[PDB]
Amino acid sequence: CPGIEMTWSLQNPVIYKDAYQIKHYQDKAYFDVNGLTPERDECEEETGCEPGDLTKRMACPWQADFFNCTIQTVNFSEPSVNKASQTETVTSR
Amino acid sequence: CPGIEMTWSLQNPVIYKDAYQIKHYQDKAYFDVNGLTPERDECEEETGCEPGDLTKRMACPWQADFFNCTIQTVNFSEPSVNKASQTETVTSR
Repeated sequence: CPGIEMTWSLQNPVIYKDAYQIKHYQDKAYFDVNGLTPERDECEEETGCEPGDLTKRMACPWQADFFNCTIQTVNFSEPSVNKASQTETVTSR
Repeated sequence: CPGIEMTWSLQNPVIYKDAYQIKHYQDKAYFDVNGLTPERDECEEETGCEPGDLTKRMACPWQADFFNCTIQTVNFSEPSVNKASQTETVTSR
C-alpha cells in the first residue's frame, strides 16, 4: 500500500515469462528510435515490461512511502469503513 | 498600607513633643540599665519614643512591603468589601 521497494504489479502473472522471470517488452532498437512509453500499463498489455515499470507506482519522492510505513490506526467494527468524518462539539458553562 | 519608610503611627500627635519633633521616652541612662521594652506602644502609652518605634510596624523583612507596593485591583461596587471568596464552576459537554 504501495510497499517499500515494489507494489502489486509483482503479483500479476502477466509481468512474467516464467516463475521469477520478468517479461521483456520490445528491443534496444525500438527504444533507441522512440524512447519509453509513458501511458503504457504492463498489466493491461500482457507483452512485458519497459524500463522503469517495476517502480513507477511508488511515491515521488520515495520518502513519502517510507514516511507512511509506520503504523495505521485501523477501524475494526465496520467492514467497509476505514476513515470517516468526525465532528466534536464542546459546550461549556 | 503600611507604607515604605514609615507607617500611620506618624499621624499620631502623641509621639510628637512639638511639630516635626519626636518625643523621647525616658533617657540614655535607662536603656543601659533596663534595655528596650518590646511590648510598649508609643501611641497608647503617650509618653514618648524608644529606638525602633518608627519602623517596627513595617514588614520583617522590608522587601515584602516593597514587593506589595505595585498596584491594586480595588472593588468599587461595595464599601464594606475589599476581598471575598469566589467560585468558578465549569460544566462542559
